[PDB]
Amino acid sequence: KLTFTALQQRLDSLMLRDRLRFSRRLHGVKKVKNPDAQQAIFQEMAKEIDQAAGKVLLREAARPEITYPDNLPVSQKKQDILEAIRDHQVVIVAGETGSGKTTQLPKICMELGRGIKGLIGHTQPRRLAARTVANRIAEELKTEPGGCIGYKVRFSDHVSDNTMVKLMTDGILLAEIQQDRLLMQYDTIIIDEAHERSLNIDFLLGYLKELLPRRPDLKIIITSATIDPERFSRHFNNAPIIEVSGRTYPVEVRYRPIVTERDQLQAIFDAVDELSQESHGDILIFMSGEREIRDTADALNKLNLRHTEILPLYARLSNSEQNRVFQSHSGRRIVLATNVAETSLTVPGIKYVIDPGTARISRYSYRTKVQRLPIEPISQASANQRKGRCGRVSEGICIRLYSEDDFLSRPEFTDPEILRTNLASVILQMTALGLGDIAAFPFVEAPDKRNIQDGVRLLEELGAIAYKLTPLGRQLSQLPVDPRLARMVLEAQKHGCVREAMIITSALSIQDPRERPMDKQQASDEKHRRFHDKESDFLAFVNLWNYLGEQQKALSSNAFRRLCRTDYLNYLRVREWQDIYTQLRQVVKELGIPVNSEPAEYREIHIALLTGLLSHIGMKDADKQEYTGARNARFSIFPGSGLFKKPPKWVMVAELVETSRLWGRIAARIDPEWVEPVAQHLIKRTYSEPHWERAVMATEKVTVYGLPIVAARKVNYSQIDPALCRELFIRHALVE
Repeated sequence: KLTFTALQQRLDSLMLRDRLRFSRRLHGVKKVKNPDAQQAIFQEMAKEIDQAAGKVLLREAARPEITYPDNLPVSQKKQDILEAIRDHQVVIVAGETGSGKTTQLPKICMELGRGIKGLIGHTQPRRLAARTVANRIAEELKTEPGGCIGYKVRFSDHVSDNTMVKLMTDGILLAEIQQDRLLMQYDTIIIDEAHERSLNIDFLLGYLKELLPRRPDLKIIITSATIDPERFSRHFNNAPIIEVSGRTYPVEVRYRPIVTERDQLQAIFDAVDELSQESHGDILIFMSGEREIRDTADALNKLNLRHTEILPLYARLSNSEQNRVFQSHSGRRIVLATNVAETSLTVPGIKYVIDPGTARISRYSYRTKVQRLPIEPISQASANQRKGRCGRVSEGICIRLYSEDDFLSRPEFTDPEILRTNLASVILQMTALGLGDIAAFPFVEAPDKRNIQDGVRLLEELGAIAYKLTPLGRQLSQLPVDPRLARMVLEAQKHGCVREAMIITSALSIQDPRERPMDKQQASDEKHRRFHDKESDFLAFVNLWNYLGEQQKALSSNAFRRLCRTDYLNYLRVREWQDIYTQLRQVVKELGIPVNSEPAEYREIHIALLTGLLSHIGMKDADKQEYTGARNARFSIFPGSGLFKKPPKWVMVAELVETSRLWGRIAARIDPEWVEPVAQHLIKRTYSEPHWERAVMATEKVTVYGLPIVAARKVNYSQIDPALCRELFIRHALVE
């Protein structure tokens, strides 16, 4: 015979994912009335459970022989770590450079008996990094891709049933929460490179803590660089931290700071020449954007240096191209990369690095209430990670294109991305992943609660949204820019002005490329006046863009930088502009949105913009002076705006900034009739003074955040109040 309880024990020896389905089936047998049928269904279930328990034994028998490296970088602490993991649910393993933590910790778990009933999940910030770690561990254990080591880098990829160790990015593990909130597929979860503290890492660290009581079988550990490993231990109730001494051989630091003919890449050039005098070792150059990488790879190729291969490492590269970065390379290789190179996976034989000390960093402007991508000086922690890529027995040199006092003036750490992102994006994204309510989320670092209600409001103004995510909210969270700007891009689909909108919203995401220095004020101002538009500051963005692309075709790359210096345009930000515009154009086309070919008209582009700035409308006084904005707030146009001298009745501004007073930056003239269709979710209709006219007519007043887009329009009042119009109609129709 078979009993209900008898088969529950068989479940405790199953893979976790298979337990729930059998559990639901066993309970359903309680309905069956015929006892012969119950035992009949029990026997078949027991034969199905036997196969499932056979899968565990098969996986447990196919465990390979675990080997640890001869170099003993962490292998001495490997004996120490196996003691740490087995005893505590949460262990934090701090490391430095290529200590071998990333590749041995799944092995350490596998040897501890883990990975059998659940998967050993291991996250990485980048698709490439995750794929190489898997290939790294698979060869060390002599395992082919179908074997016990796999990786998943695209949400539509899958791994074999023989997989014992799964490697993915953070975004994938988040995507998997949606369809597996208990995360039953894993019995171990390794979070790598947690020192970066992006949104996906913080979302994952918060959610795992929320999950840990519901999953006492789950053991999780957090690998990181030595950047404040203590805070993670405070996040969980208690958490033992282990510090691994990464053996780094000495690196020499040379500070080479720089202060109309000079080239921007000239500092870069002289630094590689300096390194050339020392040796022909491989050089790694960290840079800001992909176009800057292109512009440098082109300039280093025109130099025709001796026996040197210039390898620009973009994200768009094929996997066949990234494998080339690890090839034998007979001659010298100069690798040009961005922060992607700051990840644990390194180019094998790098001897020197060149660090401009600057990086494009997502940060919310409290002053102008927008999320921007400013280029700014990296932190000491980031800079020491860049220099840490010289790690090798051979002596290496790091050249820092800035003064030593500069490096010591910079802040010690980079702000975690949660503390420099506007909450609307934070809300919009955890809503899209199902992370729930923000306040109840156990953030490792909490945001500011005052901005929580201000984020909800903006998502509500933007039609993006506890709460639910409208379909355009889903589209909104797939866009790299600020939600206000993201909304304009989507609306441009309807008006056929997507090119213009992608130009403008990428332009408004960066610090203005149009420089104005004190010595050259009249000349820079004269130059910028070429693109100004009569009725829209925004059109100056489209004018300059069409021009910079016109000369980019006509001129060589060298003569282009020369033009920037001549036309007073910060070259670095002109390149960031194109970089963002392109990254924007990729997500846009991943969605069904077309991109135009003909210039859109003034009304078509500005209605699209308007959907993002509905709270930024204003109407002018009759005193020929100030404006009235949302919520009875008043402001004035920023001097230097194209509209400043002929301000219109209805204005639309990109920025409300309060210094001496509240000013409006980047203005454009609108027609208040445009506001009505894109405002249905916010308008407040008001009626007054109904009268019988030869039905009953009333006067309608429409307001958005208190402003009168429709002052008074005669309408038929029969729908708004049936009773009154019925009464009045009877008297007049009879008297008629």
